[PDB]
Amino acid sequence: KYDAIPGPLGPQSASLEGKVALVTGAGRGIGREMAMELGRRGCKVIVNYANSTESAEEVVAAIKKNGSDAACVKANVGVVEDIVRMFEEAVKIFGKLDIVCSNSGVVSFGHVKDVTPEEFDRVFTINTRGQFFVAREAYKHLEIGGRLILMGSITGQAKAVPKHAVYSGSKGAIETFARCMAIDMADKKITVNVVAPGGIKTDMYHAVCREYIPNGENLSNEEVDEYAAVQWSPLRRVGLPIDIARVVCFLASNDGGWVTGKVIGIDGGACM
Amino acid sequence: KYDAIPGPLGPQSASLEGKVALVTGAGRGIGREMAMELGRRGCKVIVNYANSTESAEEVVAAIKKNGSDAACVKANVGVVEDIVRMFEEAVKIFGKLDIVCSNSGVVSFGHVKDVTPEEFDRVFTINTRGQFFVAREAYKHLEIGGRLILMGSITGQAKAVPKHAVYSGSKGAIETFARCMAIDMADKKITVNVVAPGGIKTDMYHAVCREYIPNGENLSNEEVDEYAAVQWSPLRRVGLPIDIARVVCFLASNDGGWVTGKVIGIDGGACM
Amino acid sequence: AVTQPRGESKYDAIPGPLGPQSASLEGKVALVTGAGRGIGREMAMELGRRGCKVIVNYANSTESAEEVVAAIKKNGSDAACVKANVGVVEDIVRMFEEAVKIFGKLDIVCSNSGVVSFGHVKDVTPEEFDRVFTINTRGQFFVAREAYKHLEIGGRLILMGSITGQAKAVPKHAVYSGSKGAIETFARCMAIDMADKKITVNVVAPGGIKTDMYHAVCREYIPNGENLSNEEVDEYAAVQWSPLRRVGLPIDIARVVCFLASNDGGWVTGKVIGIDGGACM
Amino acid sequence: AVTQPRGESKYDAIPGPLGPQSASLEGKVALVTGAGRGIGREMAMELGRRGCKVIVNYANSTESAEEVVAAIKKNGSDAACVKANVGVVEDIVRMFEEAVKIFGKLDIVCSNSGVVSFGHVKDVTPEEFDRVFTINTRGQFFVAREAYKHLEIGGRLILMGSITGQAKAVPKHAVYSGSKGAIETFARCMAIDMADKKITVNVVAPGGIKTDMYHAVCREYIPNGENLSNEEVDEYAAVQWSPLRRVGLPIDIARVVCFLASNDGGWVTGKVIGIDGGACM
Ligand SMILES: NC(=O)C1=CN([C@@H]2O[C@H](COP(=O)(O)OP(=O)(O)OC[C@H]3O[C@@H](n4cnc5c(N)ncnc54)[C@H](OP(=O)(O)O)[C@@H]3O)[C@@H](O)[C@H]2O)C=CC1
Ligand SMILES: NC(=O)C1=CN([C@@H]2O[C@H](COP(=O)(O)OP(=O)(O)OC[C@H]3O[C@@H](n4cnc5c(N)ncnc54)[C@H](OP(=O)(O)O)[C@@H]3O)[C@@H](O)[C@H]2O)C=CC1
Ligand SMILES: NC(=O)C1=CN([C@@H]2O[C@H](COP(=O)(O)OP(=O)(O)OC[C@H]3O[C@@H](n4cnc5c(N)ncnc54)[C@H](OP(=O)(O)O)[C@@H]3O)[C@@H](O)[C@H]2O)C=CC1
Ligand SMILES: NC(=O)C1=CN([C@@H]2O[C@H](COP(=O)(O)OP(=O)(O)OC[C@H]3O[C@@H](n4cnc5c(N)ncnc54)[C@H](OP(=O)(O)O)[C@@H]3O)[C@@H](O)[C@H]2O)C=CC1
Ligand SMILES: O=C1CCc2cccc3c2N1CC3
Ligand SMILES: O=C1CCc2cccc3c2N1CC3
Ligand SMILES: O=C1CCc2cccc3c2N1CC3
Ligand SMILES: O=C1CCc2cccc3c2N1CC3
Repeated sequence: KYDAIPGPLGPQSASLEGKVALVTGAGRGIGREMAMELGRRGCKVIVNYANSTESAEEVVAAIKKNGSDAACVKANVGVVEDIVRMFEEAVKIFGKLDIVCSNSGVVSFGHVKDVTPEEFDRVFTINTRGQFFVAREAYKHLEIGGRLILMGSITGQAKAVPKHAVYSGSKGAIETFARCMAIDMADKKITVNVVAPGGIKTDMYHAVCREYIPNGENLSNEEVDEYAAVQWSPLRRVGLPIDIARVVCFLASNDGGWVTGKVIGIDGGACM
Repeated sequence: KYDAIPGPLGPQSASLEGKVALVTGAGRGIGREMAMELGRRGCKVIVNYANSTESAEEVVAAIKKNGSDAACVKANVGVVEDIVRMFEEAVKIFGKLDIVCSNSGVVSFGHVKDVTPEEFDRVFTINTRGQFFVAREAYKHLEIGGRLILMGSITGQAKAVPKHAVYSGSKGAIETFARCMAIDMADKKITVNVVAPGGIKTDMYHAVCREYIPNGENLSNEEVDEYAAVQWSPLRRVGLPIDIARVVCFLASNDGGWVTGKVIGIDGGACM
Repeated sequence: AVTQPRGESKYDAIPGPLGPQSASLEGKVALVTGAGRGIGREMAMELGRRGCKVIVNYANSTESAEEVVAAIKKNGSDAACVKANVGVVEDIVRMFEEAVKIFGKLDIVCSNSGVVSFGHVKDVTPEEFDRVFTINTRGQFFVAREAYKHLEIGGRLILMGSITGQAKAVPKHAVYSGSKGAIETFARCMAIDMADKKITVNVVAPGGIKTDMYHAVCREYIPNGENLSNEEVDEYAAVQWSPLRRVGLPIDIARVVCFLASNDGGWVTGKVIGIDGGACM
Repeated sequence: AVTQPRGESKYDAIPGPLGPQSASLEGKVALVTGAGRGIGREMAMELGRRGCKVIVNYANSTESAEEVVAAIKKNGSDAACVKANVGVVEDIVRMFEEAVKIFGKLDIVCSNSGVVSFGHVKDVTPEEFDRVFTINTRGQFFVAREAYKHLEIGGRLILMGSITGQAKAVPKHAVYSGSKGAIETFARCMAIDMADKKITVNVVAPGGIKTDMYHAVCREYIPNGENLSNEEVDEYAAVQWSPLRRVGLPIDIARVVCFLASNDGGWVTGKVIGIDGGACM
């Protein structure tokens, strides 16, 4: 019985046709591209957002235009009650849930000496606690054989980024969550993995990329990209949202069936 | 220029149509399935073998039957001259090389006190040195934007397998090779990664699976599979060659473009 | 080509003494959180035996904390206890202010206080998640913050992680494991910032260690271990979790902490030190 | 429910002495490969200072080896040099037999000998690969094998790795890095086997350390570093590779080796200990 092949042989194993995915914080940035790409691959997508209402509506319309159904659901991951409600709403929209991408997140910088309890809590509540409860509700609502992909960062393991303990720590915790949740969620045949991107061009990158660059405060946007391209990748280019979306789709497919409890680094070979 | 999208948006990014791949030790086991699956996804495949002539010929025929071209080439990876010859022959057969899967390998068990220089050398010459020179020749012959996938094992990082220092060490070195080669080979835009499978049902698994099981010398083949399924995976099943082939195809496609210098564990969440 | 042969420069200066004196903690002052019992208690005891004056922090175990202080004094060192709950930042701030007043300085800070929890991810409540993270992660973070502010230049900060931070086979453990996993990242990041005061920051990651905590939940780490006797539990821990065939003890951890706290640990910073007798979990 | 409260059992026995004596190496015998110079020389020197009688192995540096032996004796401990090339298994076997004849027993073995190499993967020849792997990997493996056979019950085996085993940004370094990365796996796997004689097996992973090797190739780790003066190279190493802002020294590694070799390292086995001042390479 253990000789049975799981899923189809050939390219069909990469297909996401007919699947239903939910992506947190899909109104913009990496989450937006995850939504777009899952859609291009045949998924109906639930676009979650907390603040970016108009942007979320635009993503939903873009997904439909590409040939897949989509809908948006407002929910703040810092509020568990919101997460619970979002999932209940989500399953009524398309009738089921096959894939959940926990992507929502915020960044923070500051020397450990200057960190306040309020800032620590702000970051942990969204990045760690928020992902945990999105994971909890995903387990309850996911189809047998489903998928849960959490959002980490190269910072979980990075050794040279100063004034970054809070954000880095909020992300490192996700790697442990993946290993432990992969055990529990396997009782519904759900795989649990964490993607760990390097710097990726989004609103977050624009806001804080210079903080990762010694003496980079006065660099132009052009110099910033040149630095990210040369310093963080032997491939000599900047990371883009699609670079992450592609890996998420692999994990979400039958091709990622034997990949569970893992951290997948997607940083172009960066050393940080 | 840093805003340019690398490759196609959508499912086409997972396509291997028109690519040419070379797989070492493709006459049987994991290498055979890699060759078969790469062929199913559109690759013309060079089926390398060292001893399994008839099996290699069967794989080539099956690939052609499935709709793709293939050819087998003999080469013992323990002889660098053989590796050099194989790559020269490969490019003559198909004109180019896009993907190289360094798969060939041998297993070994023995308490450290009993390991002989001959056994150590036998294992390292094939598993470590062999992979290193297959990688060197791959770099020389690969198309710009090519792919190199090396074969590691859960043993590179495993913490409870006794009498296994030689084999485990030969595989652990591969993880470092992936990180270092990713830097060098990036000058030709080639990504370099290592897949690390847990136990997979093959001839190798049949020969030594019991060695990974305390007091498993007398277990029936049925009990061995049951042990592997329950002990090594929360998903409760045994790993199969297709589980690995699928991940190799992902890495070999445009979807794996930003994944370089990484170790991808494919063990169903095993703890060993 | 730069042909000049190697030369002794300013970077050739030896940090600290050569020989066994490099392992000495004589004259140092250490603060250990949750030192009234368990691993924290042994850290305090051993640090005391090696010459440190110790600040024994406790949150509830008042009597045990007084016992530890008395034992350290009896052994030949000075000690004092300070009550503070790490789930309250104001308590941590006050603890450190009182601490430096006691002996005049702080050389070593061992962030040890913690709580354990088990539960399938599906059953975890926000209150339980918060209970664990507030003590194990947030608590250690602010103990670290205050430690940085009060520590002598060249000081030492040792955080308490666990084998669970990296463990792959413990079911129903994501909350506790995640709270400890975050500590490994903190060690790497804090080692950078705190180096501006020449302070090293590392995290010790113990496997199972015989304490009140181990007593309470060791069976949770053992498949079908609910009905195992205390003796059977120890035998299991000894054989299953260590090729060395014995159970981990508080002294096993305290010894490594003393190494990191000494001059011998000067070049070890931003690291995770596993102390589990070679366990695979 | 098992209601019997925690009590002492056979597994509660304290391994070794409580207090500072646990760090003592007094009366121990240690063997260090490649101890005529560099890191190996300092391991031998420091081990000697802490009370060990030392077997100083060398392959070529005869005079240097003799100087180390004389210095250890002058410092108060006995020592003797033994010539053996780790690329020849027969030499290794002979070296261990001679070592036990000299001092009667062997408590600690430090596998330190190594060579470095640089080259883009495209240019690496089988001879170069074999040259590096025969000494750094195969050599260390057979030194470990013989060490297991001759070491005292409760002994110590410390292998020499490098930050390169895990490094992510050093170009043209696959061969050397790989030869060192294999050592980390060896530590995990040998810790299991060797535990049958209560021997702990660990690997130390240094960052750049000022020695003849560092002097020879440090510029290779520095982009556009070919024309930097010796002073400039040290300044770069100090600032780029450590938040602590100084260069790593042989004594930095020797101290950690002494800790691992002592009773304090008793519960530390199958581990990789990074000693690089918090470097990111
Ligand atoms: N960009 C980079 O370089 C990297 C990013 N990451 C991680 O990837 C994820 C996305 O990053 P990126 O796209 O750059 O981020 P942006 O800052 O561009 O936006 C991120 C998303 O997080 C959402 N979000 C924030 N708070 C909440 C909340 N309370 N509830 C629900 N959703 C929320 C935002 O939605 P809204 O508009 O509605 O507020 C937005 O959709 C994050 O978790 C980030 O930490 C990891 C590595 C690198
Ligand atoms: N099965 C498992 O559980 C796991 C396997 N792996 C690794 O995956 C790879 C394949 O494993 P698996 O299929 O199980 O192995 P098998 O033993 O079934 O077959 C292995 C392959 O290695 C080839 N090979 C052996 N020696 C040479 C040589 N000198 N030159 C060229 N090719 C050679 C063999 O070809 P030929 O017949 O022609 O000699 C064969 O094709 C190996 O590297 C293995 O270590 C890693 C983790 C787990
Ligand atoms: N035992 C084991 O096997 C392992 C333990 N660890 C970690 O080591 C540390 C100590 O474990 P162990 O000694 O076994 O634990 P115990 O349960 O025996 O007691 C731990 C200590 O934590 C203290 N503490 C708890 N909450 C607080 C608080 N809010 N404020 C201040 N102090 C507090 C307790 O003091 P009080 O009585 O005053 O409340 C007690 O002194 C923990 O962080 C634990 O997670 C890691 C790996 C293994
Ligand atoms: N210096 C650094 O920055 C770092 C060094 N390391 C590792 O630490 C170890 C020592 O480095 P370092 O002291 O700088 O090296 P050096 O080049 O200064 O000398 C190293 C030692 O290796 C010995 N050796 C070389 N070949 C053999 C052989 N075939 N048989 C026996 N002994 C041999 C040499 O002895 P002889 O003179 O007799 O030939 C010498 O004693 C090496 O394994 C190295 O890879 C790791 C990280 C960093
Ligand atoms: O999480 C990371 C990791 C690395 C990195 C480099 C540049 C800019 C940004 C990042 N982020 C968020 C924004
Ligand atoms: O390399 C590994 C890892 C794990 C494992 C489990 C069972 C059988 C076999 C393995 N192998 C080879 C054969
Ligand atoms: O944190 C850990 C890791 C391993 C372990 C094994 C047994 C008992 C206990 C543990 N703990 C806490 C109590
Ligand atoms: O092995 C390593 C790692 C790092 C490093 C930095 C500088 C100089 C040298 C090293 N070596 C050998 C010589």
